[PDB]
Amino acid sequence: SKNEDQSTQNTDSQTRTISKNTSTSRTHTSEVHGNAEVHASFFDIGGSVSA
Amino acid sequence: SKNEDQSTQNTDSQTRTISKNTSTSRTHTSEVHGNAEVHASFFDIGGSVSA
Repeated sequence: SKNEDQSTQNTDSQTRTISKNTSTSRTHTSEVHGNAEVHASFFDIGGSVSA
Repeated sequence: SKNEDQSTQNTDSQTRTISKNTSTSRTHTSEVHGNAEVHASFFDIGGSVSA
């Protein structure tokens, strides 16, 4: 007779997790735009520079 | 008589987890715009190039 001791375990688990969260955020944005423009017509030519 | 030993376990667990978090972020944005334009009228036609 093999003197071996064996065991089986069954387990059930039901978990209810109720969670809260909150947040704020603060953004500070800078920006530097550029522009150039060359216009041309039959007899009218222009140019423009912007920032 | 079956020499088998069985056991049942019941367990209750209440966990209160209070969590803190903080953050910073730093964004650096570049941008290169383009533009072309063709205008046409009864007798007036123009064109424009921008960047």
